Amino acid sequence: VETFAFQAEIAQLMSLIINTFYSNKEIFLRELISNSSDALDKIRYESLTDPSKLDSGKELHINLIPNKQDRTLTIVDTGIGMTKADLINNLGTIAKSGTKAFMEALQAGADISMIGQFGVGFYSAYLVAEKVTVITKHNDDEQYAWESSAGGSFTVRTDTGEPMGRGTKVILHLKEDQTEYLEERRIKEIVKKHSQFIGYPITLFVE
Ligand SMILES: CCc1cc(-c2[nH]nc(C)c2-c2ccccc2F)c(O)cc1O
Repeated sequence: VETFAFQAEIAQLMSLIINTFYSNKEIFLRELISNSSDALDKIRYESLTDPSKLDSGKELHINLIPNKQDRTLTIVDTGIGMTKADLINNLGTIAKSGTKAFMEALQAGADISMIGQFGVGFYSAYLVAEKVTVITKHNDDEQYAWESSAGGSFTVRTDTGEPMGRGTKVILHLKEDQTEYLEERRIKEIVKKHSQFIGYPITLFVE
């Protein structure tokens, strides 16, 4: 288990997301599905010239998995996945420069729903989650588990859990008052509203 400190600007983005009074929290799902879509686009582009890039899984899809007993919402995709270097380097984002632009936008009038325009939409997960576990598998690396309850640190470990072939799994350990995002009709509503032009099947698992 390795423990790393976020870069100051990233810990400042995370505490802004957690602390600001802002009711439109549902946008986290749009932000996580949009990332899944971008990673699936990346593996699909690679497969156009190299069919073997799909040996670790031919099906390109997004699964939404609520679990009321564990109080988790899991978003699974069969995208390009991330390397350890990608996980440590802010989950494949240019987060330092993205946070800086997002902060200027907010001061000038923008709102938290615009986070994805600054390439840092992943961190919108902390609107509804107290802890986020990122499980990922890239063709060029091993399966890793990134985890953080914010508070300025995150951990990285080799995942000894269930292998995923390729892709990314975001486990959201929801806040106590945010369990509406485990209800079928609520997730369905959010998908129809914000993710209607995703070019991959979005399957909402039932319990
Ligand atoms: C943890 C954030 C997250 C990352 C990925 C991901 N997997 N593989 C890559 C390239 C990416 C990626 C996508 C957008 C921006 C940056 C990224 F690194 C994903 O599929 C879903 C996600 O919820």
